[PDB]
This record gives sequence, C-alpha cells and structure tokens, in this order.
Amino acid sequence: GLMQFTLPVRLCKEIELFHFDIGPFENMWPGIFVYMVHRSCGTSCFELEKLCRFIMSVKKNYRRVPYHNWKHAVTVAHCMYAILQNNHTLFTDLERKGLLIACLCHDLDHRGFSNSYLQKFDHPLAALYSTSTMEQHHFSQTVSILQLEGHNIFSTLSSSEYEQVLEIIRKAIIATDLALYFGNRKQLEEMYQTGSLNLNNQSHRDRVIGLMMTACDLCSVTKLWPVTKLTANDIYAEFWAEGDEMKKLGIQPIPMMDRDKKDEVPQGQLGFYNAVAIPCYTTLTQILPPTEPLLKACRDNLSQWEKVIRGEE
Ligand SMILES: CCc1ncc(C)c2nc(CCc3nc(N4CCCC4)nn3C)nn12
Ligand SMILES: [Mg+2]
Ligand SMILES: [Zn+2]
Repeated sequence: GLMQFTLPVRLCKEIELFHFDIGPFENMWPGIFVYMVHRSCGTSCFELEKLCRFIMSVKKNYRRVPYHNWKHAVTVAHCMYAILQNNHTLFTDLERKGLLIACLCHDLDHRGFSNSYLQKFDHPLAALYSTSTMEQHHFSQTVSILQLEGHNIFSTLSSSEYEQVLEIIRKAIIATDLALYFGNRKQLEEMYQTGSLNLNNQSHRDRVIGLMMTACDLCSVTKLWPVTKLTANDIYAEFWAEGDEMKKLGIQPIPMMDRDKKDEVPQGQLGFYNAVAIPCYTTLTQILPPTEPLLKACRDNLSQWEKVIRGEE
C-alpha cells in the first residue's frame, strides 16, 4: 500500500530514456517491470500479490531461445513505457494498464520459429490459426495465465472494462505480426497526410496502438550501437536455426535464414532499416512527436551498419 519500488540511481534515471538496456541481471527484470507499471499506471492498478504472481507465470512460459525470450518481453515493455511516459495525456487508464501487459505477454511460449516455418512443418498451431499463427498463440497463452488461480490482475475492472482491456491486448499482440505492419503503416501514412487521422475514431487508435507495438517490438534498432550489434547476433542465431530446419524439410531457406550468407548480414540490416525500421519510427514520430528519439537512434544505427559495410568497423 505504502510500498514503492525504487531502482538504483543510474537505472532510476536511465529507465526514462528510450535507449535504456535492462541489463544482464535476470532477477532485476521483474522489479523493473513493476517499477514501470507503478509510474505509468499508478501503484493501485494491480494488487501487487497478483501482479508478482502473473509476472512470474509469464516468465516461466517464455522459453530459453536466443532472441524471443523473457529479456525481449521486458525490453519491448520498457520501450512501451518510454512511449507512454512521453505522451502522458493521449492514453486512457485501461490503455496504460493493457499495453504494458500486452508487451510482456506479446511473444509468450515462442519456439524460435516464424509463422512460415510452423506452416511448412505443418505444426498443429498452423491448423488452429491459419494467419498470425504464433501471435494468436501468444494471446491464447495470455488468457490462460490470466485464468490461473490468483493471477487475474484485472479482477477489479467491470465486466465491460475487463472485455475492453482483453480486446486492447488481443489487437496489440496481433499487431506484432510484422506481415500486418506494412499495410497498417501505409494506412496511417495516408490518414496523417490527408488530415483524416482522428484519435476519437476507435479504429484509428487501434492502428496507432498497432504501430507503437511494432516500434516497441523492433526497439533493438534504437539502442546504443553495442546493444544493437549484439542483439543482431541473437536474432540471426534463431533465423539460421530456422534455416537449418528448412533445409531438413527439403526447402532452401530465404537468405535471411541461411547461415551460408553470414557475409551479407550488413546489407540485410540496411534493407531492414530502409524497408521496415525507418518507415516505422518516421510514421510513429509524425503521429507522436515526442517519440522522435527512436527515429533518431534508428538513423544512428543505420549509419553504423553503413560503416560496417565500408570496412570502417
Ligand atoms: C522483426 C525482424 C527483425 N527485427 C530486428 C532486426 C535487427 C532484424 N534483422 C532482421 C533480418 C534482416 C535481414 N537480414 C538479411 N540477410 C542476412 C544476410 C542475407 C540476408 N536480410 N534481411 C531482410 N530481421 N529483424
Ligand atoms: Mg512475435
Ligand atoms: Zn517480439
């Protein structure tokens, strides 16, 4: 009730910045998350006992894969926190509650494989969920954990507030399917420019929350260069394992997933910043001016990938 979470001074300060790294101390990650909910949402959003038990069940249902792990979940939630704190007055009480939870839960029980590989392997999830296969799974795992005895952190919301929050979380999690992102950003691009973007239109909020989700999910490209470069090693460690598995099914993987194209990583990173990252943070900054530090950090890391291609590092 009177029990604030504090962080050591360097974290207490650096956690407010977009580029904050949550560090290698796994055991501090829960407290970092609780700290961020408490400042973002207030100390009264969740019963602490329930929140702690929910965080620990979420943790247990992330797998020890090189990239889509518990560290990624808490990274994507810290970026959402940064966005929320810098756009204080644009979001509802329920949106602040829901989105930090959505981000912690967005990759629950990920196996290190793309929706594509699940479809070619003919994994059972691919017959339960024909598109956004893993993302429909992540949402389903969220609801499961919320239904555990003692884990309903939303148990004080009205019957209809509860339904609104689970609907924000579902759309938020589905929007992390990067196949949906391209169309979502194109439509936001058009509506912003033609002046039709309206934050009272619920379907517009949805789009804008979807772009925030993609921005948070891609936030490794917005870190200090050494964080960005070492996270790319984890990202390709999964992709290349998937490439291996594709070759086991008799299928040439795409170059992104072929470890025989190690040499081309720098140029693949350029494609990705140009096709995906920069456009994402550009459109995000237009709609939400105070997120510009994500665009500016992303541009910095593109320029570092340019330097790598030129032998300069
Ligand atoms: C959400 C996906 C994602 N989030 C963050 C990051 C940093 C990220 N990087 C990549 C791979 C990008 C890429 N690599 C290649 N290569 C490598 C050598 C030949 C082809 N092609 N492409 C397009 N995805 N990704
Ligand atoms: Mg995902
Ligand atoms: Zn993710």
